[PDB]
Amino acid sequence: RFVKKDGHCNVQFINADIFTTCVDIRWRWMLVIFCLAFVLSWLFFGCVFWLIALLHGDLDASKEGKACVSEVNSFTAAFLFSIETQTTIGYGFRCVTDECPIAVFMVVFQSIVGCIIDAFIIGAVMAKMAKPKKRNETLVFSHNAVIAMRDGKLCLMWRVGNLRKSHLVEAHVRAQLLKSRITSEGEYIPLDQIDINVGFDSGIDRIFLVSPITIVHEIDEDSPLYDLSKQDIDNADFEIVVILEGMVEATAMTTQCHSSYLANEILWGHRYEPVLFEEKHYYKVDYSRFHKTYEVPNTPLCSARDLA
Amino acid sequence: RFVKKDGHCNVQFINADIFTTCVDIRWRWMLVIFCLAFVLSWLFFGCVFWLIALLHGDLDASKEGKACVSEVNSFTAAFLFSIETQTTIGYGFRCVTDECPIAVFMVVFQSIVGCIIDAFIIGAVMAKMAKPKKRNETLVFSHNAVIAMRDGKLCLMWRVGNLRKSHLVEAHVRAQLLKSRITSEGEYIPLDQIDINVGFDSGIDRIFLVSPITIVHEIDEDSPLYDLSKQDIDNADFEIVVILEGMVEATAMTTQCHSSYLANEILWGHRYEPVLFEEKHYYKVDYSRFHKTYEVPNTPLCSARDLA
Amino acid sequence: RFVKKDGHCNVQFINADIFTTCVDIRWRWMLVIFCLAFVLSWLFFGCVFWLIALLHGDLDASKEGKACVSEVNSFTAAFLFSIETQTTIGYGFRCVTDECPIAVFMVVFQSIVGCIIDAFIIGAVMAKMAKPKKRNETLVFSHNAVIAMRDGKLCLMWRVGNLRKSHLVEAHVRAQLLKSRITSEGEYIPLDQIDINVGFDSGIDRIFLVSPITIVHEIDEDSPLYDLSKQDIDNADFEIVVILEGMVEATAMTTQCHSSYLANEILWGHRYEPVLFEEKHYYKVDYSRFHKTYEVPNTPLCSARDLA
Amino acid sequence: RFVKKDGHCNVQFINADIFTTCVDIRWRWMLVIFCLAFVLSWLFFGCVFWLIALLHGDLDASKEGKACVSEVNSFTAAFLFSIETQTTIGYGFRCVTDECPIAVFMVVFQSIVGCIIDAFIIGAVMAKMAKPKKRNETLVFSHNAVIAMRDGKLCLMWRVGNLRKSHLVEAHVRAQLLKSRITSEGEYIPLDQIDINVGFDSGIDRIFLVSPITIVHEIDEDSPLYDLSKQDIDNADFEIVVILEGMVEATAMTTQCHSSYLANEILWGHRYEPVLFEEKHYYKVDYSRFHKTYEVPNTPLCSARDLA
Repeated sequence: RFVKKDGHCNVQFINADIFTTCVDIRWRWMLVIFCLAFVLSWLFFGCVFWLIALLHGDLDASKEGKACVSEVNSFTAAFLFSIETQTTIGYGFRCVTDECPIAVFMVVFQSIVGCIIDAFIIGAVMAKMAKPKKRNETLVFSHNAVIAMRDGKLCLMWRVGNLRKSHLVEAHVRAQLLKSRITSEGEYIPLDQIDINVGFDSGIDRIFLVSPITIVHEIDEDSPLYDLSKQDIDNADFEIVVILEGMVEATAMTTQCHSSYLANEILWGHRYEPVLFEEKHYYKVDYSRFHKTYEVPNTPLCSARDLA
Repeated sequence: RFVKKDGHCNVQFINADIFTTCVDIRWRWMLVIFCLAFVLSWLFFGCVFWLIALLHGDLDASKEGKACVSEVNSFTAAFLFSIETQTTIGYGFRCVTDECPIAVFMVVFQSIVGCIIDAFIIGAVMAKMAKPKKRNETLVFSHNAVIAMRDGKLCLMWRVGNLRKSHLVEAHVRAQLLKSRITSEGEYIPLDQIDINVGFDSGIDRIFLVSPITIVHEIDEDSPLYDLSKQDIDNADFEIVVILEGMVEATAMTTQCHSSYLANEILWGHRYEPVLFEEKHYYKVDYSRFHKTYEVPNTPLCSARDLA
Repeated sequence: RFVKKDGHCNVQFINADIFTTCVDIRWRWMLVIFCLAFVLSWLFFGCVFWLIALLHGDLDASKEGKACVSEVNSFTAAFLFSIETQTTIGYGFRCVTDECPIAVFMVVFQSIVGCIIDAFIIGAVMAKMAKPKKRNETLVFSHNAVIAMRDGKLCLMWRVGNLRKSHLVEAHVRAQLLKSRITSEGEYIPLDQIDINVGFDSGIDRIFLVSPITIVHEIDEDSPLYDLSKQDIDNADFEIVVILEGMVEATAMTTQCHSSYLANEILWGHRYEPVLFEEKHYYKVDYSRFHKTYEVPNTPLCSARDLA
Repeated sequence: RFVKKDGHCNVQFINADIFTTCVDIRWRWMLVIFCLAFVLSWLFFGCVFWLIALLHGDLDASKEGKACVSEVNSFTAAFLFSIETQTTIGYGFRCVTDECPIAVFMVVFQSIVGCIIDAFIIGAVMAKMAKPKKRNETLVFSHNAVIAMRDGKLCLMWRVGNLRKSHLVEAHVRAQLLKSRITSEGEYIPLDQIDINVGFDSGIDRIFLVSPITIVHEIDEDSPLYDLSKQDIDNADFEIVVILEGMVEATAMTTQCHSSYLANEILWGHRYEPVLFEEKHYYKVDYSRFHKTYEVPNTPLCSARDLA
């Protein structure tokens, strides 16, 4: 019972390219990889510079006079020379001097490595408006849930506390139930496949409406609430995880929050209203108590729905 | 009766991460936050530079000779040193000198802070073609509205003054009406939920047509215009806010302009035509008077529609 | 009869913010506006620098000694000073010297103008994969069109020469016909509104199929081909512009190429097949002759379709 | 029988703008074009600089004294001068000197070419999250396929090994079959056009469900399996290429992998189960053997399905 590590189907007896999605950012993290790539490139350039300054035409410390390039003080000085050149700072006193064939070749390759390294930086991630870490999920869904008589014939709706700038709302159910069934000669397909959205059936979801607050209508003979309901199904339950689908301009990215809301926590309602008016007009400012809605401390342990 | 502060459902007795959507631009605004972040970073670097120049190996004003770094004149000079270095200007006379261990460490971290700060700039917002502040809403909808006999059986259409480059037009109704109804044992669901698009029913909206100018057909028994219409419903009205949905490649961003057009301002039509031809061909240049269309100073206070 | 300048509805007696869509590129154009904005900003900075160098604390040519800033040679030298500083080049010999209060203020504002101008550059347009100038419209539609008997009951299809990487194909008809009709008391609505896709009705378009090559089925009583067809409707025609809709992940951007294909150029078919095999397998390389398909030099001037 | 070079329709007797899609990257390729454009621009600037230094006001090697610009050592030195200036490095000792009219003009045009060339770099491709080279196609479809009795009335499903982060799954069939049929007076339309998804008909595909594993229901009279099946259709087959459509937020980009799975490789099933449990719960880690599922070494060469 998880989300990342489910879909269990395969064993026998058990029971450079980095890129991919792993190139991202974690707020105060994941820039360390970029900075270390930077410093390794810089040190590579610096060590090449020191070795060649040991073996350059003007040699170390300009033994020939009129140096082909201002030789570095030491190996660390060559590191600093590399960083100076590539970072587009360019003092000149310690940098290249009058052109020299080998010096010309190296400096043009250094210009090349500089421009493509700047390209490496421009390959910075854009974890931005398109790919944020704080999801627009300001919709408080519910808490310990409710059943009630549902107007006798499965009529109610779910709480929604959407504040996504009061706009950008359009959803559907999609979803899928789960239970290990049986099938002839197959692997029994441990899946309901029925996808019945029975319950608070009030018809806003499949209807082309801005904010689907209700769920599509699923008539009886799919739910065990023919006769006797509430506690008989509240006690007997495994997973009634409720997941909505298809809000953000597409059904794919959407949001797949678990929200188990199992029948154990759908006990008898018990959320009358803490509002002092219950119908007119309240805040003009903000929400206060989130979910409390739809009590039913009236239907006892036994509650017939359709058979009566 | 608002748009930003509606959906009133919850009280009990009342009655660093910035990011989010608040990282945006307001034309001649919201760049001040970026510039102040810049200057605070720059001053932090400068004050660190001044303190370390007070405590560097070459100390203040190069008391050791052959300075590890050209020491700044003062604290403000250290501020300018920081800005000089990070902004990739790099004079050199006041900047770093022959490499020094602590100087090497600080300057490499300064290169790091420079490259990631450039990343901070590249994290500039792109409030552009994708996210503009001037919405493509050149469609003049209407003004004080009209009723007429609607060809007896709810047949008319609404004015549209679309000039969105004469293209990029495809819409639908969606929408939803509102009124505080009652329901058994529930919160009465103060919502119509019917979503009847009754009125100028002429059938272009739901039909797969480029520019839906009309509205879908809603036959009688949903509108109080069985017998007696026009003024009886014009006087008795609360909110007939007309909102279209789903134009810009999706039903979600769309446009949700109010356009109340309540039955009080649907008085008797009174827009014959100011055109001199009324049927042939007019401008080749631009619109002039927007909305004036569809008079009806003929149907009196009493106007039967279907019952007759 | 146009595309940019149609929708003629309004006259009476006639008969800084730039942004918008006008911020774009035209291949070898529209970068001139960016470069001129650049140079005007640069000249503004340079002229301010020259005037202040005339009125600075160290005055022109450092009349005070130990100049607050290396004064420019002249007004053009101040222009070059500005360009040097902002473009993040930073020599130093001609640039700022030991810090000075007014010099400190000006140089920090210059750092500000530099960073926000770099922001102006980063506000470069991205006329790229998302917004290209070369549309993926490699589909050769047709030429002088064909009618034939259409299997008696409007059965044929249109040519398609799609080579959009052999993928990314999913379309529909949508569309709309046009003719000046009449209507009671209205403006007669000079529009067909019928949107009948009569003709090569073979049923792939509305069916959820990858590449809709045919058109949806429109039975007779909508086309004048009850009895007598081909030339009687070929001669009498105004505009039969054929436009497909909804290919590129949405019905809105799509493609609205005219492709008039009027009944005058639907004369008798006359495209048998220039293929040497006509059924098996041809190129493995590329297309050759585009459109030639579906002759019918057999149906004479008179051609009954349904009445017979 | 291909994908890139199909759609054979046209011969007669056969039988600067680069941009387009060809501006992309191939991992360790396609940056060479960018670097060569860079170096050609740099060499153009350098050769112009050398020629003008030969013909400048201060002439070669500053024959006038107080040079308008520090003249380069040679033609290669002019190349390096160009690269130095444009790459925003800016030493100064070899670079421009006190302003000179012609020198002013050239250096301002050089600033222009520098800023627009930086624009050329910023026109770097973004072959990234939106346009990756490694497709999210971790779904193992199947191998040598199976038929079985299909519960008598075409009831089974296809294997899916999706691991696309266990989410982002929503598909449909679309597709199209192919066979050279005949038609009256037309080109015979070598295409089935039926698009019958007959086979493992179990109804999840067209149903609005998260992961469509099955295919839509196509009853008999469309498949030759009235009486006698399995081997009679397994031996007689040309192309039964199975392609799914519409997963990645749209039906257009989707995935069009061939997966021929022709009836020759649908021989008798022969994949019982290598699982040791076959129904409960296996890995919590990863897949092992991919496809092996749905044996049927029981139906002989002759196998009636519906007629019996």
